Amino acid sequence: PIVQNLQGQMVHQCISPRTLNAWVKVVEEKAFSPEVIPMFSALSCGATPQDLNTMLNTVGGHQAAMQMLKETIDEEAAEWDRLHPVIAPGQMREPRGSDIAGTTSTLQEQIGWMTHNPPIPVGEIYKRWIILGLNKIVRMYSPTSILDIRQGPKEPFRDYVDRFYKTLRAEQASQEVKNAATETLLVQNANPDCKTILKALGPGATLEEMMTACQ
Amino acid sequence: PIVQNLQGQMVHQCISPRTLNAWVKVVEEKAFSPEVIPMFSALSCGATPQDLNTMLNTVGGHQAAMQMLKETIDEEAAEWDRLHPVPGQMREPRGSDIAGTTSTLQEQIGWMTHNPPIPVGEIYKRWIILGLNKIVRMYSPTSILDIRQGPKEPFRDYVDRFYKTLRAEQASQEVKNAATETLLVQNANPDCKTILKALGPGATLEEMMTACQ
Amino acid sequence: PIVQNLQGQMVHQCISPRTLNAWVKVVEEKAFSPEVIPMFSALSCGATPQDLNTMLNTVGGHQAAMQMLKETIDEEAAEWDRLHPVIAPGQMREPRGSDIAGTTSTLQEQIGWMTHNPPIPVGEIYKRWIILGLNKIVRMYSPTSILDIRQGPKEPFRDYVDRFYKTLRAEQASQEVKNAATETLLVQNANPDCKTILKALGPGATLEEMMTACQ
Amino acid sequence: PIVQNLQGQMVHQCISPRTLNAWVKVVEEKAFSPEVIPMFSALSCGATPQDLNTMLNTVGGHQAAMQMLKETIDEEAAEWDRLHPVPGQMREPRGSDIAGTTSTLQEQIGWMTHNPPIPVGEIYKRWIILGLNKIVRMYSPTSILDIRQGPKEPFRDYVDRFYKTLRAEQASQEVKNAATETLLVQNANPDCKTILKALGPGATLEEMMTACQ
Amino acid sequence: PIVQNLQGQMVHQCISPRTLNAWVKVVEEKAFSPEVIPMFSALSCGATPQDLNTMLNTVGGHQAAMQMLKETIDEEAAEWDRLHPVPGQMREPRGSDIAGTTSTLQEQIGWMTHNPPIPVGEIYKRWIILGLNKIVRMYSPTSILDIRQGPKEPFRDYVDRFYKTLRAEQASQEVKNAATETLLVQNANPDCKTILKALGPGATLEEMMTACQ
Amino acid sequence: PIVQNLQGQMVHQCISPRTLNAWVKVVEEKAFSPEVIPMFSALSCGATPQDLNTMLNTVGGHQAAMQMLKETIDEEAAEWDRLHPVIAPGQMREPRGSDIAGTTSTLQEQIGWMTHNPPIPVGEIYKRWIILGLNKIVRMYSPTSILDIRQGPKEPFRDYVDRFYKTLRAEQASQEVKNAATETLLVQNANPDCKTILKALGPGATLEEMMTACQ
Ligand SMILES: [Cl-]
Ligand SMILES: [Cl-]
Ligand SMILES: [Cl-]
Ligand SMILES: [Cl-]
Ligand SMILES: [Cl-]
Ligand SMILES: [Cl-]
Ligand SMILES: [Cl-]
Ligand SMILES: [Cl-]
Ligand SMILES: [Cl-]
Ligand SMILES: [Cl-]
Ligand SMILES: [Cl-]
Ligand SMILES: [Cl-]
Ligand SMILES: [Cl-]
Ligand SMILES: [Cl-]
Ligand SMILES: [Cl-]
Ligand SMILES: [Cl-]
Ligand SMILES: [Cl-]
Ligand SMILES: [Cl-]
Ligand SMILES: [Cl-]
Ligand SMILES: [Cl-]
Ligand SMILES: [Cl-]
Ligand SMILES: [Cl-]
Ligand SMILES: [Cl-]
Ligand SMILES: [Cl-]
Ligand SMILES: [Cl-]
Ligand SMILES: [Cl-]
Ligand SMILES: [Cl-]
Ligand SMILES: [Cl-]
Ligand SMILES: [Cl-]
Ligand SMILES: [Cl-]
Ligand SMILES: [Cl-]
Ligand SMILES: [Cl-]
Ligand SMILES: [Cl-]
Ligand SMILES: [Cl-]
Ligand SMILES: [Cl-]
Ligand SMILES: [Cl-]
Repeated sequence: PIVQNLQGQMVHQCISPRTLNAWVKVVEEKAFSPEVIPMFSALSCGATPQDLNTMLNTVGGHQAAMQMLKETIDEEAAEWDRLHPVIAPGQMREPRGSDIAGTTSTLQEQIGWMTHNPPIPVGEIYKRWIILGLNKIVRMYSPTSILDIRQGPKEPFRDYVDRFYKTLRAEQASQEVKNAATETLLVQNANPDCKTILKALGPGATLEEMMTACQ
Repeated sequence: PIVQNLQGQMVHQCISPRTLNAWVKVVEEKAFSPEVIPMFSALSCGATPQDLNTMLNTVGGHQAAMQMLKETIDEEAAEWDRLHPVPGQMREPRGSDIAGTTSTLQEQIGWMTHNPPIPVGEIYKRWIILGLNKIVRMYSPTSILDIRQGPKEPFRDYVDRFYKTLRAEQASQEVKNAATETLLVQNANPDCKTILKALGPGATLEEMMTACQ
Repeated sequence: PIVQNLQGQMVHQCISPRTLNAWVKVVEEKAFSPEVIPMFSALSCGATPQDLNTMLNTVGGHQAAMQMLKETIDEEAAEWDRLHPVIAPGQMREPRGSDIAGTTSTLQEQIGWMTHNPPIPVGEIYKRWIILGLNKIVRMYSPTSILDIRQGPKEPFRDYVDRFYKTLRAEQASQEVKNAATETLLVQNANPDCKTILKALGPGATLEEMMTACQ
Repeated sequence: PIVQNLQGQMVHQCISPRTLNAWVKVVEEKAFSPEVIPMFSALSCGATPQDLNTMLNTVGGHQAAMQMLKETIDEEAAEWDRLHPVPGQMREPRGSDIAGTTSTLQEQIGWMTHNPPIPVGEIYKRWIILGLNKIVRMYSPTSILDIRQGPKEPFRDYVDRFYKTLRAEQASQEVKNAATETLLVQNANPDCKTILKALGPGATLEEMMTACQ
Repeated sequence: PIVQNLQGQMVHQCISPRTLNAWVKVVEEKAFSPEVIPMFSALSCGATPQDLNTMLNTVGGHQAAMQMLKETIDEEAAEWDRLHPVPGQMREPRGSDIAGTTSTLQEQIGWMTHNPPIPVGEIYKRWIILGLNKIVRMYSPTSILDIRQGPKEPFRDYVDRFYKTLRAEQASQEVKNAATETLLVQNANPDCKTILKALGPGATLEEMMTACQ
Repeated sequence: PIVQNLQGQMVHQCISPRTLNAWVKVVEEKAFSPEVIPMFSALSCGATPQDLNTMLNTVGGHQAAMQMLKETIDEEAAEWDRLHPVIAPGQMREPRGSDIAGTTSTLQEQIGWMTHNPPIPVGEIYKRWIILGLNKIVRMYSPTSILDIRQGPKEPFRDYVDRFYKTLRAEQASQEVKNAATETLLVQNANPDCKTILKALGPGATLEEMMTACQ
């Protein structure tokens, strides 16, 4: 990554063994459960494109996912090139999409862009592309559709709501989209005894109020 | 977070793998037992709003709780906006800026390291902990009225259950100290209750626990 | 905690994940065995009152103990207020007992007292109160009285002495008090075959000499 | 390794216990699965040739692989020597100097921190990774031609096996993207193959995986 | 401990959780096996007397041993006092000051960082290690005279037991090297003893172990 | 160890708990398998003689080995004394063999030699002696001779080669010595079906070529 030294300059630092292992382990244990994405983002704080490729490439298995991600990255890189078409001796060159993705750029080139004044934040740009690709994989690999999340006849309302919002989260539902699904489905698919209670609360009931009423 | 480096300057630092994993593991093992809140607060020492959202978002499962929390945050942001309406100069934070959803990391650092600081990390953390406390209370399984000492239950074990329940119900510290002379005695088993009655008013918890040992 | 930076000033530092987990784990594993107190003291090196409350509050369970500790702290805070009764714009205010205990003072107020010249060491004062309370809990929760520690007919003298001084330690026995109990009980409650041997050594026998003689 | 300290200077640092153990554990658990190579590269960030030899030498077992690697290193050193023939002044590195067997740590630091640097650590690492890639390929157990979707095998699981095998066989990224329209369809089971045929040319992998879900 | 910071100054640092846990775990797993002493010494690198008492006091159990240690410390403190009788100026340490029971941390730092230093941490550690060595010897279960090679016991295994026992009995290094020609042969089984006799005097341990392999 | 500070001076640093435990654990788990030596060397980076003795002395068990190592060290120290026979107030004294081995020298004496201009690298000299002794122990404790490594009738050629070069490594075989053993034994002791294949490749076949041909 790039970190700040004591002088106040942004300098390169090796990716740590703890960072490397943490990312490998979370994929091993959680695959593409939705909470892996914020973990990838946090573990890749300050990452160069090289560091981002290191993290992706240290994943063994899930190679269908990793190949889909490459295809998403190539699409995003192709769009970058469409909007930013691109040498003076000793001067900074403009990055291509594949430079941002770390496959045609050197580490020192990446550092130069990231620490430039103003910076070309190739690490942040690449990370956005990766997360776009990971979000498609999370959505693709969700085992449940929200329409099939119905409360069981003896299922605690709390457990049903957990499934409902887990499923919705895997869908990358906006707050707009998440609120539409709740309004359309949450009460309507609660079990009969809980459903009558929630209707009395009205459309303005908070989730907290609904969960208290059906406990 | 924003921490002071070894030279005296306040600088941004990445959240560490250790911090990230500690928070995930605490929720996995303890869910929303009350002691998870002080752990969240300490693990988020110096957090920017971005760091706080990272910690919340790295939790898998418990999405009913996480959605209630989001709703609490939105209420607090709306109250912030009600009290604080809004080249190269610094903008005032709205509620969604404090909550990290409409503000950038560099903007959050700008507010936090401003002179004087706008401590958006601390403000957001207060909102989050307000929401976590409501979750703790909702997921508290027992009322203090149903914690009664079993006929052969050691008084120490009963007192442990009583004050565990009280903490999850989030009785004030005053009610915790006051229940020592009222409800704690009333729900003791007959043999110990007779002993506690003889102690008279004003017995400390230590004195009650010694007397029913 | 408060640590020294490279300039030589005492500055605040976040409590570490390793510190936080170490304290939680030792209570989980050892409860109020006597050696937990020196571990609490060492893990709270340089702690602010806020850090001390964090450590106590991260304990789940043992809430009888934690409530007894609160009562001890309130007593000590009440005595502080009795001896130190207590605003100029921009100036340091004198701490109340509840300020030392971290419930009515801010972190920046605590730092100001701790780093003042001369310091008001509110962290050290509060820690003393906590350890006073923990010592009462260790003593209360000891399963054995020293009068019931007698050497078994086939028990190795070493194992008996281990039980004897474990029990005495839980009692918070002074060195004065610890020596009186040894003189009163250790030989007198050794088993007959070992007891005759130790009497011959006389009252000046070291423990080492007694343990060698009864092996 | 050679890293920049908190003041801006490039200095030698001991390889850490954490780095040492991570590398040993990765080989123990994964042997020469392809993802071990990027892990070796990152764990050897900033390595001197001495550090690289330390990491290789701390591996127990797999000595057939380690001997093949030594032979690959010797070939690369010979090609280096073919292209680069050789008081108080700095000497030029031979292949065995780059590989750390005839050069001292202080000489390696001298080359790496020279202006301009002779990056013997990076050169040696390239040779090593060339040798590790040959080991990965040799120890690849299956040909891509034998990865065929089972009649009830989920298409996702088959695609995982297909691209795992392709990676171990070290098909180029072009061949990986090209096989999506050719071999991946051909080795699908009849039911999914009919679906993929109807998709027409140009289907992305995501589109194929959705279609056979 | 007192350590030098990254700038060159000797400063106090808190004992770390890692150090604290390592010491507790070593005693839990190994009790007073002889190799625990060098581990205690290294883990207490730079320790103040306060740190040394922390490490000793964090041990649970083994209180017979800990009481013997206290008695040894008191003897050493008394000998110190016998040899060293005692506004804003520095006071001389008594034995109980060196042992950390009557001195404050700031006083201990004052002595240790004085010019010239009064190294109370090192002095106390010597006393402690003197006491730990006596505990190691007392808890040594076997005499070297009872370590004899079994009729089918590999000579290497017998030599391991012999020198483990010798270390716990704390034979000098001279006696360890001298026993190679005397007791080690005498307690070997008949078949190996005949071989060792033929080797003649002056055989190294390596030569004896090869000969009885 | 001795590490560089920010000024650029070589200063003493305490050996770390992680270093201490790593060395103890690798001996517990691996004994004197050949790869333990490079681990000892790496874990003792920058070590003083005191640190080297700490590492050796924290090993419990294997005391036959540890005593052999002492004998090797004493031999090397005796040779040092033979080549370097050895006080001015406040001046550096020349180290004896036992000073290099850390038994007659203080830590501050060792630091003075190691950080002198020019340095007397007593830590590096001692480490060489220790590794010489450990190499003799690795060789002594190898369970197999290379002459007994023959390929099984159903054993994969890869597994046979692994055993062959493991055994050779434990022998401390040079590259010269290692190549002579391969030329003498590797094909000659391959099983019949694999042996005919390798002979056709000729004496210039790489190992890679031999392993491909017999898979
Ligand atoms: Cl690390
Ligand atoms: Cl994210
Ligand atoms: Cl790769
Ligand atoms: Cl690169
Ligand atoms: Cl840009
Ligand atoms: Cl609920
Ligand atoms: Cl970390
Ligand atoms: Cl809190
Ligand atoms: Cl998220
Ligand atoms: Cl953000
Ligand atoms: Cl404000
Ligand atoms: Cl009790
Ligand atoms: Cl930590
Ligand atoms: Cl204490
Ligand atoms: Cl709390
Ligand atoms: Cl506070
Ligand atoms: Cl005061
Ligand atoms: Cl004994
Ligand atoms: Cl480390
Ligand atoms: Cl790579
Ligand atoms: Cl090696
Ligand atoms: Cl070297
Ligand atoms: Cl070059
Ligand atoms: Cl799919
Ligand atoms: Cl630590
Ligand atoms: Cl020692
Ligand atoms: Cl204690
Ligand atoms: Cl003290
Ligand atoms: Cl002195
Ligand atoms: Cl042997
Ligand atoms: Cl450490
Ligand atoms: Cl080596
Ligand atoms: Cl020792
Ligand atoms: Cl020493
Ligand atoms: Cl020399
Ligand atoms: Cl093969």
